[PDB]
Amino acid sequence: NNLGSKLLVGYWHNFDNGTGIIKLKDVSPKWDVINVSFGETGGDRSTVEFSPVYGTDADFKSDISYLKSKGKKVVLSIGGQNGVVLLPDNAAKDRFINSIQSLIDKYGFDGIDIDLESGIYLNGNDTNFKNPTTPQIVNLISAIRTISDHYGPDFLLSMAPETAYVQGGYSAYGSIWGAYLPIIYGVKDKLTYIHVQHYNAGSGIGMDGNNYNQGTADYEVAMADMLLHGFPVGGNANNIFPALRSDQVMIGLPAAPAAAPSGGYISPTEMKKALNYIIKGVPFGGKYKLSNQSGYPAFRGLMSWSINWDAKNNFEFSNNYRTYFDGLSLQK
Ligand SMILES: [Zn+2]
Ligand SMILES: [Zn+2]
Ligand SMILES: [Zn+2]
Ligand SMILES: [Zn+2]
Repeated sequence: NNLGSKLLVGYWHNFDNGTGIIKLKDVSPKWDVINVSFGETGGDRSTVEFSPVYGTDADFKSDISYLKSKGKKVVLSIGGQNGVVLLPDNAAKDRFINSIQSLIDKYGFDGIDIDLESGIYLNGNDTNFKNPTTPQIVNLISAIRTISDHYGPDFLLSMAPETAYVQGGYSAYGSIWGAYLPIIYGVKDKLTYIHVQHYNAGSGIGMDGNNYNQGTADYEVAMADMLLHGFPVGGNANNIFPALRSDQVMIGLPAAPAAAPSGGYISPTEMKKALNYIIKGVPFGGKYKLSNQSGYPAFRGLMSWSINWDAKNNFEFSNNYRTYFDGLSLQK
């Protein structure tokens, strides 16, 4: 896929929410991947649809080809308030698969991003993340594998679940708690990276059993470390969720305070402390102790909601973190 080792992945508003529309060619080159937000659904909650917020279909395709020629990736994100996906059975699953492939074919997207919240949860008795039994989860995994298999090894697959669905699995396994764990595990060989939303999250319990507060360096390290290292699920020491490759692990952050109205924004100064600890093993006097002393140098980078918020906030996120990653001189 020719993706770099330290990425900035930015969500791109296919809409004007007050922050304005940025045409694709006007997006800062500091973003490596652009997650077009969002493919949406109608009555049947399964047929995904997408139309460019500006200009014609042909021109949007051309814009995407241009970006791709510059080494960027353009990914279709599925989710948002108007992108609820429900796959209770095979019929629904097929509408989903076919509609997504049609959109990828039409616009030349490099892959898809799963940003689903509503609709995802574990049924009773669904107890094993390696072998899920909830139809929504089973069918989403199947659809994702089918789509990725359709496009081959270069297909880009990402996802942006909220913490309850991933790290929350440390506390409970059922309902929304840990509900993305089977999805992640089920598609791990196809997964390019996961960027959990470390925002609008309140607090989170680390693998050390301690509580950490969103928007702090300790919290960022504690939450990422769970995917970098793996962790016991639902208080069961014998049910360990395995580590992902470090190059599959990113952290999702708000570009500006207002990009996450319930909190989660962290200053670049504090975030760089977290990054230096995660990547280089260099501590910063925090309470959280990293699982691997020497660090996880192949940690993949940062995601942000969003490109549009970033541009409205003096490009603080993109400028700070591009410089940080560009300045790394990792040896190994
Ligand atoms: Zn939410
Ligand atoms: Zn096929
Ligand atoms: Zn949300
Ligand atoms: Zn260990």
